Amino acid sequence: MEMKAVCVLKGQGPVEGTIHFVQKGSGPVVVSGTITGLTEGEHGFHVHQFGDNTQGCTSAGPHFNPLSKKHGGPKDQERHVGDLGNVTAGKDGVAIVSIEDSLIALSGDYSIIGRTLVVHEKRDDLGKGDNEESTQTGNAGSRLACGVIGIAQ
Amino acid sequence: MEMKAVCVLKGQGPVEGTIHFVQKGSGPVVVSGTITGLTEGEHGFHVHQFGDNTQGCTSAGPHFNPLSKKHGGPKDQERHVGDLGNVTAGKDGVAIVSIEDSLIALSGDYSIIGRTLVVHEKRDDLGKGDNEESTQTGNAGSRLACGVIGIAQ
Ligand SMILES: [Cu+2]
Ligand SMILES: [Cu+2]
Ligand SMILES: [Zn+2]
Ligand SMILES: [Zn+2]
Repeated sequence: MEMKAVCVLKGQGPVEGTIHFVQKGSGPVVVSGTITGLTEGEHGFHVHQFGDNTQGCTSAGPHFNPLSKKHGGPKDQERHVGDLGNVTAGKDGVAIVSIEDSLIALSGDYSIIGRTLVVHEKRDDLGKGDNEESTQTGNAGSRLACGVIGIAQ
Repeated sequence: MEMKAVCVLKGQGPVEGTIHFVQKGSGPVVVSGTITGLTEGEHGFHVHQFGDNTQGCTSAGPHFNPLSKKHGGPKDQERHVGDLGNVTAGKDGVAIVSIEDSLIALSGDYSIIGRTLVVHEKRDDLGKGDNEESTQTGNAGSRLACGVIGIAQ
């Protein structure tokens, strides 16, 4: 039943974070954590495909997308498995991460264990933007920090 | 059906390396790559239980051990799943890693995805040392470098 994971976000910039995941059986994945050093406002937050850090955050590849879907927010039927939407930083440069997601898992085909969590320079437009980029990355821009999602005690 | 993984080993010291894993179906896992900055001689080399980098290599926990066995060498029946024995650095402090193992996996219960690869200060005595510590860690001593094992393209 009860699975736990951890991710240590690190980057070249001053963005740092610790994210925790817990899933009780078939229950949803509850994500809890903080990110620091952010500019005030919304920042895209996704699970990328590869847990590969040979090229900082570049080697993480694209949004985890085992179904061949277009980019969305967490609530839209049309979304990447990895689409966790946005986290909001305050004027202190800190976001509280508090997400409940049924599509991600810590086991089975949708498991995010050994994939890369990424927080982005800019707001994820949740795939509602006009241009092509919205259907792909939600125009969240740069990868500020990432880590491999690890199994936790 | 082919699965690939990668681990970037990082420490507080001169030891670093990139390790590659490949598993064809339920076959052996082939481990390759290079570690630099090591003292000449044999170094303990294991998969530890947790992919938790919240306290450097310490939060990785003990050897991966889902069958609840004592420590051994990779050829021993009595071994932890994570027991990959020793890598050997030459005069120049380079270890060429070339291992095939039948207990670790890149999927299912023996999966090392989201766990931590550790290279040690000292030789692993392969559980033959005749103190309790041999039966836990092989007297491999401190953790020179580690990384979370991530899904790779
Ligand atoms: Cu992203
Ligand atoms: Cu070890
Ligand atoms: Zn997406
Ligand atoms: Zn062991």
